[PDB]
Amino acid sequence: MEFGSFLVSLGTSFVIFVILMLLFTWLSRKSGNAPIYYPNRILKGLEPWEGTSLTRNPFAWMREALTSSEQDVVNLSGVDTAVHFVFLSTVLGIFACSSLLLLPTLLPLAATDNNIKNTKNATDTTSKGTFSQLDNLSMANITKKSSRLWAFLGAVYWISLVTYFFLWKAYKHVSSLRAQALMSADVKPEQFAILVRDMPAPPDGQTQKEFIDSYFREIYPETFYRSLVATENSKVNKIWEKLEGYKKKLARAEAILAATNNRPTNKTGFCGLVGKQVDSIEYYTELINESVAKLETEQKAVLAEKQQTAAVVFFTTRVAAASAAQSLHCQMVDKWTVTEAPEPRQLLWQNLNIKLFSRIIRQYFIYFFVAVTILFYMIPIAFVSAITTLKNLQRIIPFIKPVVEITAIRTVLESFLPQIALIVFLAMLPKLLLFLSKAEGIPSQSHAIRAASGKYFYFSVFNVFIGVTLAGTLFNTVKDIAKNPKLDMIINLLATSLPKSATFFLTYVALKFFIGYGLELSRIIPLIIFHLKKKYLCKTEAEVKEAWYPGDLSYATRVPGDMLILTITFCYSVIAPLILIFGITYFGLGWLVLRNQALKVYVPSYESYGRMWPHIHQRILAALFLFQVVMFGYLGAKTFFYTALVIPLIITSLIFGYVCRQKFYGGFEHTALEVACRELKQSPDLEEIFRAYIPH
Amino acid sequence: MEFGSFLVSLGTSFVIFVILMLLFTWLSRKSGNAPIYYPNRILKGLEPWEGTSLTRNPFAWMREALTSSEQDVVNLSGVDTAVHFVFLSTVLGIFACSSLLLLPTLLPLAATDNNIKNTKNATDTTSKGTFSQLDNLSMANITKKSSRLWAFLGAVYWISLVTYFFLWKAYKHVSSLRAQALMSADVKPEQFAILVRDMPAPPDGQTQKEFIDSYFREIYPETFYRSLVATENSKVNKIWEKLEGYKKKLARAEAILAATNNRPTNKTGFCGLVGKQVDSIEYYTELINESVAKLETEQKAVLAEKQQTAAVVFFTTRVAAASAAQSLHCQMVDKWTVTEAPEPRQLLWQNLNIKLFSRIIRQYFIYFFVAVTILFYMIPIAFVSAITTLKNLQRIIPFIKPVVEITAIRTVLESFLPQIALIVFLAMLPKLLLFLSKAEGIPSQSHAIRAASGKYFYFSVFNVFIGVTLAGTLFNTVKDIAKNPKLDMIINLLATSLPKSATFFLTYVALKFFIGYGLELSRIIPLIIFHLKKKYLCKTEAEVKEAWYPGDLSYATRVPGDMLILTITFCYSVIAPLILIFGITYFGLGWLVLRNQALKVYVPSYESYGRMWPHIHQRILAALFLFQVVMFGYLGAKTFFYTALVIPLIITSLIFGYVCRQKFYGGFEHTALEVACRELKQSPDLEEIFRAYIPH
Repeated sequence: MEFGSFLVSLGTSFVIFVILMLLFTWLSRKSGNAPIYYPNRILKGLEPWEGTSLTRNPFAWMREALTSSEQDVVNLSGVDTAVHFVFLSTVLGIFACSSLLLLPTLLPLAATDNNIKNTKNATDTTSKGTFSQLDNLSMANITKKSSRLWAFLGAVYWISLVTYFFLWKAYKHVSSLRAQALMSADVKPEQFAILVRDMPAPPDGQTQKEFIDSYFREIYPETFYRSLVATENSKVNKIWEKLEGYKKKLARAEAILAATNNRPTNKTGFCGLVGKQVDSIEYYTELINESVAKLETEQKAVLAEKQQTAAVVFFTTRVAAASAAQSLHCQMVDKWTVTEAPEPRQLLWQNLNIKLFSRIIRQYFIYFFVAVTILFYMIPIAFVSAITTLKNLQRIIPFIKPVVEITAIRTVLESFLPQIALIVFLAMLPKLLLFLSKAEGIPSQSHAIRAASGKYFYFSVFNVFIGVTLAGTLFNTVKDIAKNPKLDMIINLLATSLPKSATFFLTYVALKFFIGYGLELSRIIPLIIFHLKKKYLCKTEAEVKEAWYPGDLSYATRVPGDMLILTITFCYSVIAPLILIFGITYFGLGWLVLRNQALKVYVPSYESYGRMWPHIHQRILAALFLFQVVMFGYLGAKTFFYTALVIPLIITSLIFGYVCRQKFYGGFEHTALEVACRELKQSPDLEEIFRAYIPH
Repeated sequence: MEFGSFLVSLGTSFVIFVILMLLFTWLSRKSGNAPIYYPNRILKGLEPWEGTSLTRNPFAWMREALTSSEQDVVNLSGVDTAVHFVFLSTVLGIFACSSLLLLPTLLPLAATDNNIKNTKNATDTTSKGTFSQLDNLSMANITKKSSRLWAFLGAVYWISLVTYFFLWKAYKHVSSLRAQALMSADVKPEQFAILVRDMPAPPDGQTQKEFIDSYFREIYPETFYRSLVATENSKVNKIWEKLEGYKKKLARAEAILAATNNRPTNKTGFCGLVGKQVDSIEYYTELINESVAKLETEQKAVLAEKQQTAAVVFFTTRVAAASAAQSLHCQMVDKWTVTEAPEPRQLLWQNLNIKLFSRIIRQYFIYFFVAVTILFYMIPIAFVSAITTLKNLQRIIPFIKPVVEITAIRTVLESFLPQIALIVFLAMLPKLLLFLSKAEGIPSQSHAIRAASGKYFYFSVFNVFIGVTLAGTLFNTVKDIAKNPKLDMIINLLATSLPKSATFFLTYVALKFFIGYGLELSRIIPLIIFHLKKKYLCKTEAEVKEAWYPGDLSYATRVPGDMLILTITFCYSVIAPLILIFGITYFGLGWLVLRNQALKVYVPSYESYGRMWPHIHQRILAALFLFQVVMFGYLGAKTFFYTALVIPLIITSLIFGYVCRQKFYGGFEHTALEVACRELKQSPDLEEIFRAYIPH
């Protein structure tokens, strides 16, 4: 990317960000847009902003978000969003300290050296002004065999040290948060249950429930209570949601009749557009009653001769249900596979009744398909990186000469199109990845979400970083590789290649934090949909919650994006140490914006008690792995022996991973028998702990 | 190795084997050598051989060893030696089926081809008759780009299939054996105890025992019984064994006095050789009584202000002690690390009181030291492989010309010296490896033994195979690599190199099974030591057991050797498919000999209930990994594209490892809550379950 395209993209993103901030500052203090700007404070009866009269100083949302403790977030949102905020805080601290040391000593060294302007004379491009004024401040203006590479090696060394320190402190802190939240938890149904799964069939005349009982009733006498057999109820769920659909439609028809004093009309055809006309109220009433009768018959008939191989088993104490979830129940780890029962809000009832070979086959095939689509998205990654360097792509396939003649078209294409394409592809990714993760037999929503995050991290790393960087290198160097000496191909490739991808990543990250956080704070897209789904034909009856329900923070899409930006900022923290500023800005603005949203907008849908965060630590340290490796390659592709001194860094990163896994990881999987025994329950009902898991 | 040296080594080994078999056949049926040939049947009051009169047909030890069921071995020896026998049986079956298919179709193909005699004319050694008549029956007589390589690829494919099938069947069978042995076990002290380890210190006025209690007394009320704090008692053990030494010495003095009616005399100096003379009985008596008083004082004073951080905690039920060993007890996996308590015969009381960072540091440093000594034994591996090819080592360092002129000296050196050196080094290995394994903080003898076996497997694989093979290649090819084309260096190296190491391995394996099993059945070394420690000055008093106690099967030295021979036989099952015969003979003779020894000689010292065998399966499949890789390299160093078709074999070997780990491994670590609940105890004493763990 040239300097003109970079400046145009920055200007457009900043202008849009300012416009959206002005829209947010105006709309958010209007009483009309209270359901859409303070949904987490109006769904809880909490007086959206403070009680006094005309107030709400434009910059008041920054005073309540910057002065909110981490206990306020846990109390108001949950210990699962405070984990997101400690993730953001520790990434921001890593990049802040790294910038503080890196930038004042690595930017002058790159700027004052002259490898560029000495590689345009030796290679004699004549002219090919590909290098921009922004590429001088990168590890491509550094000459071969230079003492400044010592400062760059010290820089990667210090980034590794800072990352280790902050990861250790964060992982201690998250362990403390989880231990505090678990110890003070109330009586919840998921603390008394286990997920018995992969059970055999009764080889006699005996129902599955009678087999689950008299089996745990002999292992756990006087401490085992009941069991829900995971009955296959797909069609039951379908019929019940269809019944609920006609219940809501009849409520809408009644509201319309009350409003207009006239009987509404309905069409019996598809989607009520083309078909025979019938009265809404009578048809909906009779269809509702027939559906009620048919649903009752189906619910009665669910218990059938077919045998289901999954269950939820409830114990009378927290200790028994916590100890009898980490134990082995049969001397064949196939049968009676027992884990902690997820929340009733988190069970994937469809993913139960899947045996061990089935799960393993599904996992392997899904992983193979993920690799295949890794390649299939590596193709459009090549397209995007090709579009970024549009001027250098005039020499290849010179058919594009007529369009790339005038600066305006080339500038707008370079500054907008690749980012939009990358956003489109990486936005189609999350839904497919979450669907694939749920298809492995994973029995909880949190585990499925974090597995989708892991698959998206594989996508991010390989496709985004490696594909975009390598494609930038090739489209920037292949046509200039006419001679093939190994002494000249390496330096030409490296120097004239990598910081170009670095600059494109600056542009992409700036686009992300500016326009994304503008669209998130201003919230116009959910505000345009609202006030339009309300005043037009939709939203006839009250049904207040359904129209403006905020929803989850969507860690299946948020954390993958934050971690992609993390990976990028670890990419060019040393190669082009201007990504550090953009990463700091991204994560600081993310802190501010997401703090405002979590305090006031988003409401969580499940509580994993910070279980996600070890995955985050694993992936951050995986980025550190990858880019200690990248520094290993680069320092050495500059043809001087700084390669050796990074091997201890890679080895100590692996050792740090093992040590952190050994010292804190095991406390995240389970709840200890200290938060379970001495939590001093108050004689739990055990009856609404049961049937809090029942789907109906 | 030439053919003459190979024949001389085989003849010497077979002659020694026949001599030792004749000695065994004569000595073992003499009533005098009953304690030394039937110790596992005289220590149990079992009438060493059958009750009748003059009998014991020379070939009767083969009728009782070939017609002994696997339940007889479990009843008489244990379910831990039946695991060794299923290991031997499955390796023998793998190699038997592989020979059955391999040999009739791979030996004629190698014999009828003429790559050799076409590589001595192209390279024009003139003359360098390095190739022996035994190298024609190997994958070095196969020409480049030949259709016989298709049969060789099918051969490695079929070996992989047979190994997968036999590993699956064996691992099912061992799971069944363990489930049968655990379910029928009696009341043992290790089923009611857990090993609480890595505990904090009481930060107040409170003893460690009072801290262990009132902690598990709140997690486990009415199901927790007592706790042994792992008091540091090194000097207590030293003083007690010193007291026992003088007790035995006084018993010996009393026996001598009774025998000769004279008072024995003792020297107060070092080892009683030089020093002042004193009466034995009076001095030993007064020293015994002072030691008794001092031991009582020390035992009283053991409980001190210093705080010990390990314990053994006893529960009142098998279920509680089995469920409260897989659970997490504190929400910090540092503190209160709990595992299943090993047997009282298996606890390493010194390795307790070691915290998590200490254990991790010790593990990492010990692994680094193991790699360092891997290299330091790679040096003598090079020496051994250099001595094997003595004739080719005349061209290098030609100073050895005078000694290598006459066939006799060269033949005897080649046929004896390398094998003796390899045996000496690989025999010094086990003690060091077992000492290192115990220094990692491992709390049981079985785990330490199997960790030493793993380290020895690393030694075996890397040093023995890779070092010996590569050194044979280099000493056989470096002086003949005058030109450096890649088209000719590869084929020369491969073909004229690998089967030489193969032949040396034939010789080594033959030496092993012949002379080792002759010395094991004949048992002359323990029989020369006996009958000499008895009739000479030693063994004055009765003390029958101490003189001829057979001891454990020593899996720390046996299984590593069997697995080294396993690795070798997987080496040259295809490259030189004559190793298959030697491996079959080794493992069949091992079956017979070790069956006779386990039925009649060796008595186990601990019972791990087949816990070792997953390590064996892991290592067998690791050999399959390594040599699917070796076939991948070799088929392709023959310069035709059979490389690709082995990648699915490597991938499916990894997948098979994961699947076997998933389906059976978890049942070996713990005892299920089916063999613990419904085992129907009979009101265990719980008092001799306690203090069965007390060292004194």
